[PDB]
Formats: sequence, C-alpha cells, structure tokens
Amino acid sequence: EKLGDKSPEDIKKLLEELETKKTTIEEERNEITQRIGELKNKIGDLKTAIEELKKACGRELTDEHREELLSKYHLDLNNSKNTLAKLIDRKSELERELRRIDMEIKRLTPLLTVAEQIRSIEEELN
Amino acid sequence: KLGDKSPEDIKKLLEELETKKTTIEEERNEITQRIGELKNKIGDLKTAIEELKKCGRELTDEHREELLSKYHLDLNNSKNTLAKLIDRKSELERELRRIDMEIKRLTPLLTVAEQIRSIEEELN
Ligand SMILES: [Zn+2]
Repeated sequence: EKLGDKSPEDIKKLLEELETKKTTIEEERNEITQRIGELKNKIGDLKTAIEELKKACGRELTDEHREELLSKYHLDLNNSKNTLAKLIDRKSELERELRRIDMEIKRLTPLLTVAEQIRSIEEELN
Repeated sequence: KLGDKSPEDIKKLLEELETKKTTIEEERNEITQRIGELKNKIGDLKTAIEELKKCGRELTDEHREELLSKYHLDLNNSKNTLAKLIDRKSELERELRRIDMEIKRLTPLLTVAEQIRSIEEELN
C-alpha cells in the first residue's frame, strides 16, 4: 500500500475543522447581510432628504443655516457610504472563504472513504 | 428485499434537494437584508417620534399631532412588515435544516444503493 498524504483520522479532523470555520463565517455573512440592509436604508432616506430641502417640516425658513444641514447630511451620507463599501467588500471576502471551504470538503470527503479502504486492507494483512 | 430505490433514483433526489437549497438560501439572504432595512427604518421613526416630543423646533401644535399619527402609522406598518419577514426567515431556516438532514441521510444510502448494484454486477 502506497499511502498518499496521511491517515483516516487526520482527515476526519480536517473536515471537523472546516465545518467549524463554515459555521462561524456563515454567521458573520448573515450578520453583515443584515447590517448592509440597515445602511442601504439609512443612505436611502438621507438621499431623499437632501432632495426634499434642495432648491429653497420641509419649509424653506432661514436659508443661512439650511446649508449647514447639507454639510451635515453630506457628512452623514458619505460616512455611511464609506461604511457600506467596507461591509460589501467584507461580505464577498466571506463568500470567497465559504466557497474555498466548500470545495475542500468536496475534495476531502471521497478521500475519506479512500483512506477508509486503505485502512480496511491493512486490516486483512495482519 | 433491496432498499426500495436505485442509485439513479437517489442521485436524482439529491439533485432536487440541492436545487431547493440554492433557491432558499438566496431568499433567506435577501430577507436578511430587507430585515435590516426595516430595522433601521423603525429605529429612525422611534428616534424621530421621541425627538419632537422633546430644525425640529416646536411650532404649530395642531398639525404636529397628526404628524405623530402619521409617524405611528408609518411605524406600525413597518413593524407589521418586519414581523412577517422575521417569521418567513425562520420558515426558510427550517426548510434548510430539513433539507440538510435528507442530504445527510441519503448520502450514505447512496454508496449503499450502488454497493448493492456492484454486487448484482457479479451475479450476471
Ligand atoms: Zn422642521
């Protein structure tokens, strides 16, 4: 028997390790997904309030602070857009890791029944 | 008596399960995002209702109490939407759990249904 790599319990353990990683990451992907939804809504309302006061509540009143309120909204807008972008990027970093993980399981699971069979053989020798 | 179905029959049932897993994880993922949208909408509406009870100055007090009944109206409507989404998200996670069990169950029954067919290959 020419054994390639290692034993049937080395790879039962590498599968346990991947399944652990799958759990904690799916959880974080799920959470980010919900935080991405909060930001998109926030950003939606900010856009449609910068609209609703542009071009002279929602009454024009004192125009001499009504552009500090644009510098407020724009700041609250950009800051949110900045946040969102980092979360969208992290969400697909997680989706990449999960894909990587799913493949390694797909690879190892037949390699389990193969290391199962090499061991079954060495049983009949002795 | 052989296990009641064939490898080709259960290769097939696992494909139909995996198809279901895809479309439901997708819907789950989408609800997860819309729930976040509503949770933020509702946070702001609560924060805005308390912020006039406390520009956003005081002005008229006989149209600024129908703006509490339009905040409340926009608030309850959202809370109603959210509850149906939270409920539908866990019905999806229930299906997904069921699905994952079938796969976990039928995948050993695969190697067995073909282990039987491998035997019948040597009879004949
Ligand atoms: Zn006002």
